[PDB]
Amino acid sequence: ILEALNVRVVGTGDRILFLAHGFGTDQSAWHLILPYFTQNYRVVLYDLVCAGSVNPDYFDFNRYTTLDPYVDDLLNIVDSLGIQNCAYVGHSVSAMIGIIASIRRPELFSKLILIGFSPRFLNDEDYHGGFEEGEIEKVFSAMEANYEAWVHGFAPLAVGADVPAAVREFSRTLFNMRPDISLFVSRTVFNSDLRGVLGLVRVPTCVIQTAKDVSVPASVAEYLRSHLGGDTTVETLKTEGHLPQLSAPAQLAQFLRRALP
Repeated sequence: ILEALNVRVVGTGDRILFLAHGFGTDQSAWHLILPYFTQNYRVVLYDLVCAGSVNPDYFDFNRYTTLDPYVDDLLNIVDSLGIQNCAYVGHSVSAMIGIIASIRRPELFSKLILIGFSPRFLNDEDYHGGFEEGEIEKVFSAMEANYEAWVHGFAPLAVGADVPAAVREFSRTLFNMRPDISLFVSRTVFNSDLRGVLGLVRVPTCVIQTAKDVSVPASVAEYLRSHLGGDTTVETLKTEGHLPQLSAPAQLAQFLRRALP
């Protein structure tokens, strides 16, 4: 599973940093914000199986039916690298994963920093998710429809801010993803939820909040801080974009170090 999801390591030190990209994107996304840390920690970064920059033949439509296996792999990697003390930085998808894992190994996690993280992408009765059965299927709709067309309209939103580069870079990864893959990964996330499970997280987390996320309501940035218990401070980025890792790495960089370790 090592070369499978092309893992890689940079920098040096007693400190072991980790970077897990999320939906669409791939590890390359961290690039624009990696040098800012490589000279202090030992950064690790892989590429989810769904990723486009990864052999699709490793993606099993009978496996990744939910969010569990995706958390297995993550740990499977950690073991093959034999690690006990590190820092996880998960965004969007990989944000949840860190959460799930963060409980299955409250040991292998010192400071859980989450980016554009969310519990349930589907809004419940007394829960505001920002997307309901309609809102989602509408998207799933054109999605299986004209992928080549769907992406053209999504990128601009997630990124949002006027950054033609940090918005174009997202399409790249978004294309390398065999639609089927994306198609699936979507429904799973949206069909996934880990509310209650949150309180269980012991590791002192750290949620990220942007000016306006196209997929994560604002309120939510507070609901998290609500059911965590572990020393979890939810900071905010004075900028725009769903994926700051690229939209404006400048600030994210600096602001990241203010937590980890």
